[PDB]
Amino acid sequence: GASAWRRVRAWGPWLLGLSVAVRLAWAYLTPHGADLVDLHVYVSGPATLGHGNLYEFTYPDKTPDFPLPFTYPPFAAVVFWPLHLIPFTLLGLCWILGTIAALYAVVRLSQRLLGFDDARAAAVWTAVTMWTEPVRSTLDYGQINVLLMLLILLAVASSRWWISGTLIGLAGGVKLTPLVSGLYFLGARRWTTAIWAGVVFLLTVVVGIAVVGEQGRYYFTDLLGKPDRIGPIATVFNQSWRGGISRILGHDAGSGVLVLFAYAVTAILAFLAWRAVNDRLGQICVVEMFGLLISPISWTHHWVWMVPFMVWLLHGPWRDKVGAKVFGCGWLVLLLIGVPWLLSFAQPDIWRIDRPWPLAWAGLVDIVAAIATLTWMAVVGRR
Repeated sequence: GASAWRRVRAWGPWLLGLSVAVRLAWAYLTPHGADLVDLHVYVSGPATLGHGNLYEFTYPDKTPDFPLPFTYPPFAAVVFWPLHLIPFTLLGLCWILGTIAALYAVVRLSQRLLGFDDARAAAVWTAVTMWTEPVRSTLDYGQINVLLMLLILLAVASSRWWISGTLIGLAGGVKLTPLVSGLYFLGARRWTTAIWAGVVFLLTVVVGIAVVGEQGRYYFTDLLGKPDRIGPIATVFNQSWRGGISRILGHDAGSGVLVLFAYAVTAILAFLAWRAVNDRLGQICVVEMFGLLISPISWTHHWVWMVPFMVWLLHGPWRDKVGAKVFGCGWLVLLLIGVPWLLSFAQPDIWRIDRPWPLAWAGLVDIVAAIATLTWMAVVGRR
């Protein structure tokens, strides 16, 4: 029914408005709705700046069970030192509004990348995907994942080498996970932009050493970005290969042979999927789908890159293939409902790795969905 599709498109602004009102009401009416454990970490990290206790910092106020640390790169603390100058509520409401606006802007950028501009459809997409498990997880925790997605797609949209390079470098300096997006630029043969993005990431490392130095150092040696310190590896929310393999195993294999084989097979699948795509949005979406699978820690709130992927599926060049619609609706039903969020209740505690067949196998849900999408893209491209 394309008529109903047009009717709902016309009802965009007054559906995104409803979604934003509902989200804002929930956050500031329910206890722990505006808890913002990761925004409070970002605010209390730099708040201790200049006192030699920034990475030894722990934040158990909001989750006594698990003390939230400041695992971000020191450049993130440099960037968040201004947040120390803003009252907590004036920053919480600002951050929620910023994440919402970043979601709308990234949807608009995805539409522009696909070759069409549609403010109403962008509002509808923002409202519908606002409640996808990754987006609601980011909003709940205050984690900056929509903002970095916006920065990365802004870099992709801008053909100018310096703009894209600087955006990618700064965004990757704030968090190391989005650095995998740079690989897309390697695939796009944008060698100069990739070089500049790497240079900016190194200059962000230098800034972090300068400002947050003498307290946060050796961030790559003796630490290796160890997944354990960031958080539990086996918890179902950790939807990377490592999380699901640990669930089905009962013990974190980590760099084990069996995890390495999975890493290699997903590497080949993602490379074939990218080889099966030709448009910027699809290429970046495949690259980030692979990044979410290879990173040692990829919580649900990291999987906000799926939203541009669904936009590509339902509007990109493959808006007619039977498989394209099938997998777009599959991703929508999976994320909107959220299997990992539902399964997280079954496990005794976030630190329990042993699982029976149901709670372990169902823990491979998002991994299996991503691998199925990658294999489908590879086979359809090869054919």
